[PDB]
Amino acid sequence: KVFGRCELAAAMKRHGLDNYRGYSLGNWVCAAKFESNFNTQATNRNTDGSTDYGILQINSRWWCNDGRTPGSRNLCNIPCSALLSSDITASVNCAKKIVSDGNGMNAWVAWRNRCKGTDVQAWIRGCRL
Repeated sequence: KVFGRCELAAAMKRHGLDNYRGYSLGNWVCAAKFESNFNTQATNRNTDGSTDYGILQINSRWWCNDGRTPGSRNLCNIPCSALLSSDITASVNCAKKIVSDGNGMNAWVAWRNRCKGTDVQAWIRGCRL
């Protein structure tokens, strides 16, 4: 599913992300924009052979099981394919663990390079929330 901007903001909000660990909703929307272009089915292979899955491009090295990432963990206790669903529940729950792990949203390299220090509120501008 390719989400609309405001549609993802609303779904993120409903699943408890707005100010989760101090990150306003615009942070999450911006991160999803540059990670996946709001497309739940986005996948990208990393140099180490791990793969990133879903709207927030959650990685198989640490966070989900794809059966093909030697020596990885599955800290969200989910198949990586659950991160591709039109239902973003699994992505959201897993992101909450990720963002709690000490580095905050800096865990998302694209958030750090494209969202951090920017006017992220612009991403929810005009949305009915």
